[PDB]
Amino acid sequence: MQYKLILNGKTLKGETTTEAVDAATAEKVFKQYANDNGVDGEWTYDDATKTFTVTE
Repeated sequence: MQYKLILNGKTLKGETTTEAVDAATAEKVFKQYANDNGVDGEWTYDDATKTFTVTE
């Protein structure tokens, strides 16, 4: 339920978490957060530790 987002962007680097009951919901939340902060590039997902990595 606790999903982690790794931000590796040119102007924003770090991690942020959300407690979402669904991975697509979690992705949606992270997409909104990253987009709101102007972060894109590439997106990867690992379910082993439930981590979304967004690389810019």
